[PDB]
Amino acid sequence: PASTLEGPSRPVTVPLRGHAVDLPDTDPRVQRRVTGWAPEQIAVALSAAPTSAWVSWITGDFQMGGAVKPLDPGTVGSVVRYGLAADSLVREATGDALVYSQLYPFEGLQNYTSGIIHHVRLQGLEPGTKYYYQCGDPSIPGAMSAVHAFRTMPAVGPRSYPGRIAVVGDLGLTYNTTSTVEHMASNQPDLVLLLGDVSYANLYLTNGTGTDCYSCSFAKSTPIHETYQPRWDYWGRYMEPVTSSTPMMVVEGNHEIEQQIGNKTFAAYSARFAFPSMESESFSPFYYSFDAGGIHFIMLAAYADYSKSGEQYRWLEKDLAKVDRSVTPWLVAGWHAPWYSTYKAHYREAECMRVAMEELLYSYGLDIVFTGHVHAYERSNRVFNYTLDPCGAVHISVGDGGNREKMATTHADDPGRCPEPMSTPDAFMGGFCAFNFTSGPAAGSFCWDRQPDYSAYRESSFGHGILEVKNETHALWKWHRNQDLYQGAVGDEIYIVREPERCL
Ligand SMILES: *[C@@H]1O[C@H](CO)[C@@H](O[C@@H]2O[C@H](CO)[C@@H](O)[C@H](O)[C@H]2NC(C)=O)[C@H](O)[C@H]1NC(C)=O
Ligand SMILES: *[C@@H]1O[C@H](CO)[C@@H](O)[C@H](O)[C@H]1NC(C)=O
Ligand SMILES: *[C@@H]1O[C@H](CO)[C@@H](O)[C@H](O)[C@H]1NC(C)=O
Ligand SMILES: *[C@@H]1O[C@H](CO)[C@@H](O)[C@H](O)[C@H]1NC(C)=O
Ligand SMILES: *[C@@H]1O[C@H](CO)[C@@H](O)[C@H](O)[C@H]1NC(C)=O
Ligand SMILES: *[C@@H]1O[C@H](CO)[C@@H](O)[C@H](O)[C@H]1NC(C)=O
Ligand SMILES: [Fe+3]
Ligand SMILES: [Fe+3]
Repeated sequence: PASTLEGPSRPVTVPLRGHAVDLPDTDPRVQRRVTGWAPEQIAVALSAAPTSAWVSWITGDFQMGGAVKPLDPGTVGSVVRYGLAADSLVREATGDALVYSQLYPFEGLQNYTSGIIHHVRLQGLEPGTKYYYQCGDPSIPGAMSAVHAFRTMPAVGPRSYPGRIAVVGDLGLTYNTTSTVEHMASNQPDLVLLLGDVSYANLYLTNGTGTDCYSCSFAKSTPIHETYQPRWDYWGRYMEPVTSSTPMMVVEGNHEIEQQIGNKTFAAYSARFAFPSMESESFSPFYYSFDAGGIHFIMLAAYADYSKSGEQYRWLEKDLAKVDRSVTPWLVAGWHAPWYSTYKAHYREAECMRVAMEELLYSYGLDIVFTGHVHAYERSNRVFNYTLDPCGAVHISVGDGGNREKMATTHADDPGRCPEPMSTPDAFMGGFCAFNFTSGPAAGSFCWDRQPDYSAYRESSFGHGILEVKNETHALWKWHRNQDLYQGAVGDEIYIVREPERCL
């Protein structure tokens, strides 16, 4: 495959090629397969260091409709027994239980409240080591899970890396999602990054009717942007074969906003997943950091204040200042909204985040950015501030996970498709920062009239990516399209080569 060491490649656009259908609530993989308080939706997450990890799960069925009565989380304990062999779970950790609700005070809308969610942090783990575990409440008969196992990240060091890191976004829960996940699992990743837009529960009215496009269908006829929270539970149940054995790090996208009573947002996202918020001192579910071998990962919030005056930015400055490149040679970031996508969908939508944060990240030698949000695949050439730059990060966007919303197919540079600038900014975060270019081929315009030179590859197909960091300077990136099922199929592949003596 090619290498970034060669400089930028001439842009490639894959010519455009069905329907994407949500899994029904009759699918056996989304049905409740346990009873009483037995654990379901079991998921592992990393802590900030390889020597610790989170185990999470839910006990009890949710409640949808009628007079929901939130469960008392104190009625079911939070216990993980673990050890180095399946028959010797001699260590114990205890954790926290909580519930969340999704409440709408409008006639005809239905309410929701969850089962009891549990989060337990395992401490004192060996890096690179397989741990067996059971979770649940031993004091309740039948309320302990089956034995599962996961492997911690390798120790932090310049020649110590997880073998394969899967990268996906905007999964939703369609049959195309199952293809994405089946492709990914067959590549046996050591770690999964989910770059926002998880269940797409907000494509449903509270009465269970879904659409491919909420604005198109329900915006003018509903008092709020509704959700059907059971889609989250279906998603967690479907994903358990992956999450119970492979650590998954999630960061929020716009579909997690899910505004409800009293302006409350992100309830399901903030409650359902474990994040290394305390350990990375972000103290926020929306952004955080962690090490996986010699890679320092930063997950940033496109949907929390990212301005230079804000708390996330101050945290990010502190987090970057602590990075020691002789210990973690790689610096990799993920967030939901791409900064350099060339599709019409969400074109320049997160520009204010780029203007706020790009220079800081460039000054610290950010190597790679992963995003979702755009329902297509794109890889940029090394770029900084809309300029090809040998020290600029590679920006890769894999928001093509298979949800039921339309694929991004039109490009902003397509004839007649350049959007009106005032229509582009994210309305949730506000501001407008997307001015016409002042230099380069597109100077004086809002869009190019051809594929921008900082776009290396773009293709409107569903899929997932795998990152194989090899050593201090080389990493192999491969993106796999869902419609290819033959052994070894690869849609896009590149060696990302860092040059720290040049750039830092
Ligand atoms: C870091 O990893 C890269 C990729 O595996 C190494 O580059 C390869 O080295 C082998 C043996 O010399 C060659 O056959 C390959 O063609 C190289 N691939 C590329 C893209 O360059 C590199 O040698 C490693 N560097 C160190 C210090 O270990
Ligand atoms: C849903 O919860 C809201 C807020 O508590 C409440 O106003 C409303 O009556 C509830 N709806 C139903 C059908 O109970
Ligand atoms: C989604 O899955 C369906 C059914 O398997 C398939 O026909 C369709 O081509 C897939 N969509 C894309 C964009 O690959
Ligand atoms: C849900 O409510 C919408 C709008 O009132 C309605 O059009 C739709 O048919 C309802 N779905 C069900 C299953 O009742
Ligand atoms: C990015 O490009 C614009 C226009 O050239 C420039 O005004 C701005 O200062 C640049 N931002 C940087 C270098 O951070
Ligand atoms: C910016 O570029 C667009 C075309 O892409 C053009 O229509 C518009 O007038 C320009 N605005 C300014 C202030 O130059
Ligand atoms: Fe999405
Ligand atoms: Fe999105």
